[PDB]
Amino acid sequence: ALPQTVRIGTDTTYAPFSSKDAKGEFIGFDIDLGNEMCKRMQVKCTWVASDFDALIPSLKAKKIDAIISSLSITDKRQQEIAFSDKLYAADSRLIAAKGSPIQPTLESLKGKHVGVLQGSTQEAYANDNWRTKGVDVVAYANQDLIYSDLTAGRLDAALQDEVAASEGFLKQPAGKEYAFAGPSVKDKKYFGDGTGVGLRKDDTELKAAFDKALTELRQDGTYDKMAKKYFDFNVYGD
Ligand SMILES: N[C@@H](Cc1c[nH]c[nH+]1)C(=O)O
Repeated sequence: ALPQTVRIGTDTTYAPFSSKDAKGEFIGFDIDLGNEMCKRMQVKCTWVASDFDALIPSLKAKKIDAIISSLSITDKRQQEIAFSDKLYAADSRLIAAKGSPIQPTLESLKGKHVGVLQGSTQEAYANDNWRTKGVDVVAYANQDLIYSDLTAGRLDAALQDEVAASEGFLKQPAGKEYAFAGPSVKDKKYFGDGTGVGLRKDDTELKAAFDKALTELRQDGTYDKMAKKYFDFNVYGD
């Protein structure tokens, strides 16, 4: 009893995973994986754009059926929703101006302005560890606003998923005077283990379907043909 139309929510401001091209078409590795999986599940899928913090609200409100939006599988989100198996890995890393002395430490960030996406694992992390100790953590509705405020000099640093910062901003004309500041921030409690399709706990059949289609496209070389369109490194991880 899979639905005949599966409505997938995504926040289209996170290139290379989910964004809009020049005519408003949804494009990116998340879109490609979702379309390919829908194909193999034999269901129709509609893509719905939403701000990132409304996506899990909308899933439990039954406005959408699935989330494919670089959604990290974390212990916390698992108490509310279910996930497919890992779609790819995602570590977090800071970016700041090239030649910034900044490092992901409280010592370095006290009194700095740090942007984080509202609702992400990075907002949770920075709120707890940095906002409480006086770092000025600013939560934004979408990641594009973050990159603009950074280039505008309103933010001193931004914390987000490393591949999205790299391919989505640092390798773009706008990110040439910026760079990663320090190494990847690793915290198992906060950042979870890779990303996955987010689903209602009770939609067990839909979870089995996405997982099966995912095993199949990985098994026949499609995942690697698809990822090579975006990445020259092993995006899936372990
Ligand atoms: N992976 C992080 C960051 C993110 C995903 N999408 C947009 N931002 C999360 O799931 O919160």
